[PDB]
Amino acid sequence: TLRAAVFDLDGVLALPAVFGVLGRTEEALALPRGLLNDAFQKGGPEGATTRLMKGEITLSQWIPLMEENCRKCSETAKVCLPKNFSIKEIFDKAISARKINRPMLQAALMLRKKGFTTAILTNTWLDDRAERDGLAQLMCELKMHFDFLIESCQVGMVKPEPQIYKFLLDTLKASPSEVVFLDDIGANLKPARDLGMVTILVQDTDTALKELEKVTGIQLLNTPAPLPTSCNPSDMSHGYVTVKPRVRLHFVELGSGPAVCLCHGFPESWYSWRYQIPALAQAGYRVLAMDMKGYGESSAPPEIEEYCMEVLCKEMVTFLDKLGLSQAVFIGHDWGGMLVWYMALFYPERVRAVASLNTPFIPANPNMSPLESIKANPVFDYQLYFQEPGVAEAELEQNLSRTFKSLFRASDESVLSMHKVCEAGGLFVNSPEEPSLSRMVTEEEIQFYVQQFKKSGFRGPLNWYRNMERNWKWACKSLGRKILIPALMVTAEKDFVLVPQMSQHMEDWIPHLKRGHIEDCGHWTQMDKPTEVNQILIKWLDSDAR
Amino acid sequence: TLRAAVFDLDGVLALPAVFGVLGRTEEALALPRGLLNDAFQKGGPEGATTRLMKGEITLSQWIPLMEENCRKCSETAKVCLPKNFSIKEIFDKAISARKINRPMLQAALMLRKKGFTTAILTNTWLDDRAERDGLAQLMCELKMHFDFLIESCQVGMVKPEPQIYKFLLDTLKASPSEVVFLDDIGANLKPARDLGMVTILVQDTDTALKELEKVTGIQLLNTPAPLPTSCNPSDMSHGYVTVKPRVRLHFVELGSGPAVCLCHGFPESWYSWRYQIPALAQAGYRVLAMDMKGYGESSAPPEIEEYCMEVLCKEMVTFLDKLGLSQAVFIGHDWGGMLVWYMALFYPERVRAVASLNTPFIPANPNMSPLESIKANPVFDYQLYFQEPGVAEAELEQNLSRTFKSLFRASDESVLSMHKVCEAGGLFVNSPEEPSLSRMVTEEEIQFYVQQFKKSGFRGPLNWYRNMERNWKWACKSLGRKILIPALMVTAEKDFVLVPQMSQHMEDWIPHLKRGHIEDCGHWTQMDKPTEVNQILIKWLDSDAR
Ligand SMILES: CC(C)(C)OC(=O)N[C@H]1CNc2ccccc2C1
Ligand SMILES: CC(C)(C)OC(=O)N[C@H]1CNc2ccccc2C1
Ligand SMILES: [Mg+2]
Ligand SMILES: [Mg+2]
Repeated sequence: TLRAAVFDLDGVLALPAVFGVLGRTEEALALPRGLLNDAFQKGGPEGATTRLMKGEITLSQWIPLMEENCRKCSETAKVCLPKNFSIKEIFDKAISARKINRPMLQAALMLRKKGFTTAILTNTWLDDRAERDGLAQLMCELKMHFDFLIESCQVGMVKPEPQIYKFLLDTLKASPSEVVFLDDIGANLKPARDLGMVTILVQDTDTALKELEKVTGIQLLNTPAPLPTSCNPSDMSHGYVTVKPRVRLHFVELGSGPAVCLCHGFPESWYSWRYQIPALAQAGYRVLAMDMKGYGESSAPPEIEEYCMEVLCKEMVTFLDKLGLSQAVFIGHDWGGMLVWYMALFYPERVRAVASLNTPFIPANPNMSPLESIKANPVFDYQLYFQEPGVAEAELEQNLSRTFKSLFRASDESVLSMHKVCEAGGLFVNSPEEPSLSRMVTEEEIQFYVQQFKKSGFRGPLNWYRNMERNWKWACKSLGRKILIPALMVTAEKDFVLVPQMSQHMEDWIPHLKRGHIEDCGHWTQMDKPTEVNQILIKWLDSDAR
Repeated sequence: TLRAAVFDLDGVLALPAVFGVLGRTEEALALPRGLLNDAFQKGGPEGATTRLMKGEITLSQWIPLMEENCRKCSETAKVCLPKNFSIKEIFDKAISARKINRPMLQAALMLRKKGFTTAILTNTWLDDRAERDGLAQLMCELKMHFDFLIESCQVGMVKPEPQIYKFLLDTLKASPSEVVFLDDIGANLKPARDLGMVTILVQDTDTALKELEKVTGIQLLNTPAPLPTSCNPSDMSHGYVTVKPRVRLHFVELGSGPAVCLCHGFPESWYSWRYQIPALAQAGYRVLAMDMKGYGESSAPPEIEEYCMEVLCKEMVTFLDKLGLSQAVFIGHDWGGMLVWYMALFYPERVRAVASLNTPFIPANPNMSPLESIKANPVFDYQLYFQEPGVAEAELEQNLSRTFKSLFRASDESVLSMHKVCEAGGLFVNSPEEPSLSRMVTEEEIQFYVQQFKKSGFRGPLNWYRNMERNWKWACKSLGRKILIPALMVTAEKDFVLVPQMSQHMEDWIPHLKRGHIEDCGHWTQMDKPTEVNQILIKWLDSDAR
């Protein structure tokens, strides 16, 4: 029956409410109880506050008017206002004190996820204070999670006026009895209740959620901890830069602040960073998530040398050049992890900080050809399988669905052993035609990859593996150097290819290296343990890159 | 005969040279003359400095080694190093003290513009100091103006080693006698001279330019003041954001720092901001230069209401939302100028600062229908001509070349009077089939516009003019408000449509408004007086938006 949930901001999605700082100030300053609410509501329907809420005047025009009301209120109750009494002060303070009420937002998210149309309906103001950016930020973080945001000041109406509820109903394309409406102010429920909406008086969040959980029959409180926000591809800003004639790079871009460049592994996509993208934007960064050369919407020229580390690096430099960026933070996974270490090593003036998931920094052995180094280790046998142009392309392109559903699996879910892949004749010889979905990925998300690899297949991506000798010679040039810019290394307990112990000597080349470690996490780090990854990168960026 | 010019960075394109801070420090600290050069060059071909220049070690690894050399040099000349002697200090200081030598860069630019292949060839280091960003910035600003940058540390060779000159020759695809090579160090000329290159010992810049001007027979010194850097479209990062199902917005993006959103007028393009784009990036900003709805690579849906101010504004808000930006600086010209004022007025939490070229902020007259307001003023008669869908589309699309060559003209160049356009039957009735090129635009630049308007023509752009009544009703909602966020207004002496006196009352609605004024500048402000515009915006951004 119920199909939509409507939330207020002040006192429901963000706490503490500002009306509440009207109370605390009163106590704080031993003013007459209510004096500040009295001043705030003066003249009711025709007073300053209503005009403000209706968009007739801006916050900064309003401040002086509330001063006047406070001056008149204090005169009628025969009390003096304290030397230095500042409405601007009180409100600046109140406004930044208010935060997203995490449980409420999560309840809204849940309900959205089980089918509800959700909305913010709020009495608010046109904010033009010097410190307005605060609220702009909050409102951005909130609005993305809702189907609608309806603001008193944008529509010229306010609660409890019966018409805003009609506008509400109209925007929802629902009928009053399919709506739950939550508010902290009883007056604003009355018109919702009159049309026959379920209404929740929100005092403590938890009890409001109990009523909400009861009346929608969905579990909301005590639910498991949810995944970080994902990206909807077609809601992203997509960016494109030609770095030389036959080669353009695609990326997705979110947030402002220090530029942070995310480099995915083999055989993946910008989409591999879907869980990090909003978190780091949210954390105060300009995330640039790449399609690395050879993938998705980036160019994929056929030649093998187009993919040696050197060419790949100069190309990332040029990407900075044309975007007008003097440095970026480089963060990489797997193959992208190898690339960023090498970026630190040949272009440190352009790297603000460097960080890798799974991929250790290992130097070239000037004594031992890299092909040989690779045969010494059974788990790397698949890298040999990848040498012959055509062979791996054929097997991996033959069924895309199957490929990604076979590769993208948690530690406890595997279907392909990396064991003697050459001998077996393939990566999937001993694995299913129709593998089950990994707990880590939806059907939809598999298709996204599928559709990306339909543009260029696997020739480009596989090439990255086919300059073993060329990268070795180049790598040797850096053997005298050390990495001395900020550097994070994140090991995954259960990557059985890029194992933690492989990273163990890294401190010799990177004396000041920082570490994070993720337990119970296989190879596909970002999607396997998205929460822990975000926690580790944001902490390190805030401390080493800012 | 001469076809290429090669420049060094230290002491030729950037001054003061760092080797020179080795001298000044000596004097400054009353050390033995040369002691610091001695330490710097210790061991020659096999000493620390050569290894550094060759890319064998990074700057931070080198610092301690030069300390050692300085300690050993001071011991052999039997003198003590001053308590607190710091090579890191000296170099941090020296490195940020060095600036682009504007006249040299201009000479290089000129020579490039008359056909030369130009290059930076320099002995430099892999810089990994905490303050490396300085040099990264300098190198970005310089490298864009050259065909090549060849760095000792990237190629493993150094001047005066004869092979770097062979690599040079090879990269130029020129022969030694078509090359002028300028350096401040005589030793590094000797191998250039040996192969038979013209060489210039650069002591004072001016005399070096005289030799350079003499030997290439091009004027370099005393030349007129050049235009700001333009954009090459295909060297830009192009960005694309879907703001709702049938509507995506294109933009071009350059630089980092506060986001600054440029909004072009009618009938123009992001390309209209080609002179501002590098300057503001250079000035420390993230320039986002739009194709406004209806233009170039942005969507151009046919319906008229798709272009009322309201829809246009909510759409720019959404553009911020999806790019993850809480505010941007809004800067507008002409129609884009109208839009930004309205953005300040309905969404000030999202506008960090507002600024318009030519377009005053004028309120709606609640007493007088806007059509009527428009007939009261003869110069606005063309806005009436634009009302009838089809009429203006036909005339403007009939010959694109002709259109833009007729519209884009300096104050002293005009061909169309705006006078009684309706009566005449068109905008071009009394103007040429083949107009001459305006001094403001190259043939190439006209074509760029031409090709842009081939995607959608003029239906979209013209619509902006076709919601007079709708924008009026909406505008009236803001009549109680004032603009109190930072605000710049820039009048063009010789815009005979958007005349300076039209802006004269703006202080009533915008008490703290700031002004700039450009003399001898017609309607096409950005391209007519690009230098003065950049000077005015950068000064105001630095002071009001940062
Ligand atoms: C290049 C380095 C040595 C850094 O790691 C990798 O080979 N990565 C992964 C890529 N996913 C994947 C997929 C199939 C088989 C093996 C792998 C190993
Ligand atoms: C919309 C406002 C009132 C702000 O200004 C304009 O009509 N701009 C210009 C556009 N260029 C142009 C081109 C042809 C004719 C008239 C004009 C006037
Ligand atoms: Mg409330
Ligand atoms: Mg020199």
